[PDB]
Amino acid sequence: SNPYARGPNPTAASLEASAGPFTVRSFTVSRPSGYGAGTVYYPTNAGGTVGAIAIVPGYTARQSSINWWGPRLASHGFVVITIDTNSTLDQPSSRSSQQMAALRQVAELNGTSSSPIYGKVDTARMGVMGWSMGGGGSLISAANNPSLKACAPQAPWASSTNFSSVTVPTLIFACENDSIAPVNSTALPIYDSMSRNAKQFLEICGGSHSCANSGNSNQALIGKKGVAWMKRFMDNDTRYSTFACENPNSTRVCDFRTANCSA
Ligand SMILES: [Cl-]
Repeated sequence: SNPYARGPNPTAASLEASAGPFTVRSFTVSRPSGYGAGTVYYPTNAGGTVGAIAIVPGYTARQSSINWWGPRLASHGFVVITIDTNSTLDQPSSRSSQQMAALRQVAELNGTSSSPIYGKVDTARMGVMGWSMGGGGSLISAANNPSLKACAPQAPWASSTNFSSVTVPTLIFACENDSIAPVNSTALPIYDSMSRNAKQFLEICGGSHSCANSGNSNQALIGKKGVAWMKRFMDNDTRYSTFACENPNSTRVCDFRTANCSA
């Protein structure tokens, strides 16, 4: 019996819906430590400690670009911190540092009796997500910190595509028509570089660079996949093996690839 399993048995429908089982609240971090600003989203009623995920935007972008993930993930049983970077013009390595600073601060607040998330986090179970350079920053975080349980960047941008050292389970969301971080020269070579992990490549048909951002038209699919990946790998929750590993057989997806990921 898995000590990290939370919530009811999943269905496609429950994972495609606006929200999972748990009530979500949020708060602004009053004194961000090592990054620009943060919002923490958390379940009030998960039934046990949950893992933490830190989410970073792209170059020029702010929390609004990626924060639809906050309630979506938190409602399925995660503490989620969405950040602004110290500068909108921070590069990937800096973004990685800031992402891990955010995780650190979540751990601090877990141990702070006045915090809404006092005692709600399992600080041994953490994941990383982010858009574009924030996606590159997530992969750098995974490479440098292999104790992370999951990595799920979207439209990742990085000046080097070789992430062959990564042992963290990694789901790459790619946007087919991305002109900023082109699938063929960024997301795909990243994906292909990783031979040591569970990994997945999901390309959204016709997607611009912002295809997985807040307000996108594919929240059912993208949120199903993001939540299933985090549940399978952050919580070791094999109820989610099929959702995490399966080809979703969607006309919204124009390329699907996965490895070391059994349904
Ligand atoms: Cl970017």
